[PDB]
Parts: sequence; C-alpha cells; structure tokens
Amino acid sequence: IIGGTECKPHSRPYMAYLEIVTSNGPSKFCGGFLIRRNFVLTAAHCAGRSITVTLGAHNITEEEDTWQKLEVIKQFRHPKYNTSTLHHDIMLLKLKEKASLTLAVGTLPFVPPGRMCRVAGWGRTGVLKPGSDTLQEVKLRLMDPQACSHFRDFDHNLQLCVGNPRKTKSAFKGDSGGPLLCAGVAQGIVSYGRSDAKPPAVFTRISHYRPWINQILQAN
Ligand SMILES: Cc1cccc2scc(Cn3c(SCCCC(=O)O)nc4ccccc43)c12
Repeated sequence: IIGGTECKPHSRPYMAYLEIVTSNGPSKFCGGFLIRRNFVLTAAHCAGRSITVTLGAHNITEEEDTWQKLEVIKQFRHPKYNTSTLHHDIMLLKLKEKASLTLAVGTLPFVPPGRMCRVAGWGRTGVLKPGSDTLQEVKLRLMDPQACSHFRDFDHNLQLCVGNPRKTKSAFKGDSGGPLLCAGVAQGIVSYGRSDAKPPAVFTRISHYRPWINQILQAN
C-alpha cells in the first residue's frame, strides 16, 4: 500500500497473509481474505506449489495469540485465467482446516457515492521500498473505465478501475489478492497496475464471479 496508514490492530479480521512457495526458488507474498472458515479468496497470479495462510495477523513478524496459521490443500484458480491478459485473476484456496472465528479472525459476509473504497495489505509502500510489517490501509476512489485506457487488456465487465491518477495512493506489489471494500461491501480484488505505481490500478470485479465462486463452495 502506497500512501496509506497503519490499520488499527485487528480491524480487518478477514485479511489473510499468504506465503507462496514456487516450484523454482519459492518466496513471494500476497494478500487474501477469509470468506468461509475454510476458504480464502485471492488473485490467481498468487498460485504456487504450496501456500501458507496466516490469519489474525497485524505485524506479521511479531507472533501473537490472535494468529492462526494454516496450509492450503486445494488451489482453485479460475479455469479461464490467462497469464498474458491477466483476465479472471481470481483464485479460491481451501484451508486444511476450519479456522476458529474469533474477534480477530472472521469472514467477510458473502457528489461521489458509493464509489469510496478502502484496501489494506502488507505489500510495498513505494516503488522499490520494503513491504510493511504492519497491515496498511488506503482510501481509493473507484473510477470510470475510461481512466484505465492505457491498460491494453482492461475489460469493464470483468474488472474495476481504482485510484486517482493525480494522487500517489494505491495498492502495490504484494497487495495482490487484497479485497476492495466500497461503503462496507467487498467489490474488488487487487490484481495489477503499472510498475511505476501511477494510479489507476486494475482490480478484479467480484460481482462478475459470484456465480463461479458459489459453485466452488457448493462442492468442496
Ligand atoms: C498489485 C499491483 C498494483 C500496482 C502495480 C502492480 S505491478 C505488479 C503488481 C502485482 N504483481 C506482481 S508483484 C510481485 C508478486 C506479488 C504480487 O502479485 O503482488 N507480480 C505479478 C504477476 C502477474 C500479475 C500481477 C503481478 C501490481
């Protein structure tokens, strides 16, 4: 998160931290969010050969008794996700086990408006800056699909366009999989943007995927 502020500790009890392990040399992290005791929602590009979800965290280096750390037993990336258009950048992860719903671990209930949104993550706070230990949140303005014109592969039906170009505030590298919340409702998922950090950034439109989602949760 660029140009945000530290969340109050444990205000986002649905925020997952993910440690992805790649078949090559492992090591990257994404955000996510708990939507069912044993289901976490995140961006498709965060797939790896193994993933460990840390729920309940705020400073992710400091261990504390709100934490619950779980392995992922099944990776459910969208069948139509395409690595060179980044369409359908959405993945559900099945946890080994049902997380305990506590104050600090809970699910996410499955004139500008209305289109005032927040996003949080532990990702980079500048273009080549380190990530954040403490979970960071930023307030972003949702936008017209014309603002994301330069992103050759944007589709207004599949994706949202987030952030004021005139401002520095944005989700960034390592924020992927994070949920965008507009007036209380989860509307988007951090996907990508320009590597120079200049807003707007593209997020996956959750609304387009509620049918495929509830499909995964009906089996499984
Ligand atoms: C999330 C974000 C916001 C604004 C600009 C940019 S530029 C790259 C990213 C996120 N991202 C990254 S950054 C490092 C990997 C972890 C992450 O995905 O954030 N690698 C990607 C591969 C495919 C699609 C997206 C990827 C990103």
